[PDB]
Amino acid sequence: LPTAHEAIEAALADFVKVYNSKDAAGVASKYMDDAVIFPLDMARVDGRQNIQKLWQGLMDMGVSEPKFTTLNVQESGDFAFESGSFSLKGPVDIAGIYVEVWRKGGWKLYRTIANLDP
Ligand SMILES: C=C1CC[C@H](O)C/C1=C/C=C1\CCC[C@]2(C)[C@@H]([C@H](C)CCCC(C)(C)O)CC[C@@H]12
Repeated sequence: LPTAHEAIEAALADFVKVYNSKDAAGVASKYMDDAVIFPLDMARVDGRQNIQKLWQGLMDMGVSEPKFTTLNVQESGDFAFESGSFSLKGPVDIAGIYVEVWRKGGWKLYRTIANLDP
């Protein structure tokens, strides 16, 4: 049987592929339009337009090799709840942990909360 864990790993594999193609609109299309990203102790990023700008900004400054490790996923109603970790390479390691909620749009990101390691 298929698990939500496996479905979310597949969605994030595609996320990474689209990021590496420098397609920020493509990345942003994997979010709900009213999605929000809350990087702790930093400014919240609200809505798909601003989320596109975030990922575009990371592309432009040369951030590369995103890796997302899905640690736990549960499914409930139209939603998937995920714990994971992330690392990216910047011109240095950019790494941390997140929880996020996906909604069946195909799974799409709705809420992300993330912390960058101190
Ligand atoms: C360090 C840099 C590079 C230097 C910049 O000036 C500040 C900065 C921002 C990085 C961000 C902030 C927003 C949240 C981000 C983008 C994290 C994502 C939300 C991680 C979760 C990714 C996903 C798709 C699993 O949900 C990764 C890096 C974080």
